[PDB]
Amino acid sequence: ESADLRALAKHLYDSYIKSFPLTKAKARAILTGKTTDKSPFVIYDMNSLMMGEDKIKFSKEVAIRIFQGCQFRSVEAVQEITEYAKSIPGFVNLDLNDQVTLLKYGVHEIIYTMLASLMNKDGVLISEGQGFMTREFLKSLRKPFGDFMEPKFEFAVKFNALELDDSDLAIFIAVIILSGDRPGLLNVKPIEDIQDNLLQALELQLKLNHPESSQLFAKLLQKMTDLRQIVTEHVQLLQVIKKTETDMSLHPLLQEIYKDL
Ligand SMILES: CC1(COc2ccc(CC3=[SH]C(=O)NC3=O)cc2)CCCCC1
Repeated sequence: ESADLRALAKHLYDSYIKSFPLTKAKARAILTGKTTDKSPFVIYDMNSLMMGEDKIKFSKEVAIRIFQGCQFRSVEAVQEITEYAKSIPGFVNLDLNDQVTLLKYGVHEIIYTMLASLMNKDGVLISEGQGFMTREFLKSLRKPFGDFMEPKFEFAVKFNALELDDSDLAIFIAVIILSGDRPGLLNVKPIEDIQDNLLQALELQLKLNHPESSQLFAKLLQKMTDLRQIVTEHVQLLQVIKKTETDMSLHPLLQEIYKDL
């Protein structure tokens, strides 16, 4: 019955809002500076970056500070995602070692999915939207850290072209966690039973919310290829900073879900 799917769709969107402080709705409202009830401070070089603290709650180089921000932002999102994931029906019932494995492997694909909500083609919101750092300022950093964000902007523009809203994303990111082809899953079939369910919810949720978009379902499922390549590119980048920056700490949670290859 499609009516139970809808009850599932509503439950997830509700836990989504409850787990993530900055929705896509709030982000698009900040970004279209026609809604100027709260406008972002814009960082665009190092001058802007320095004044961004006379204004915003924010000798140790800048590209690394930039990056250990992106680091501890990633910690932030992982804890919001694991909280969101507990709320997915059946997920907390699963073998504990497999809870950990869906999370290990689904979380980064989910940071970059949601990173798109914060993104347009010129930059990305910062500190839960108070600030907005340009895409070029990012591109300009010290020669290694000078391109880590660049494949996110690449995916985000093409992903944001589908124009999903949060009530669509909440079901999509659930599908991502509940994959079943993650490495090392002891019992995968109950995982596939839940995802069959999430897929059905997602399919009819897109069908009802975007009824002029033939096969948005097929086209949204394809973008899962782009997340996998973002994650690999990122882990490769990550290793170069390790060696060419032996003074560069990394958070052990991030360090923990990063078991490479
Ligand atoms: C991480 C962003 C936005 O979110 C940020 C928040 C804060 C800082 C700066 C910080 S956070 C800290 O603990 N110390 C700092 O110097 C940087 C970024 C999203 C991903 C793309 C790059 C930017």
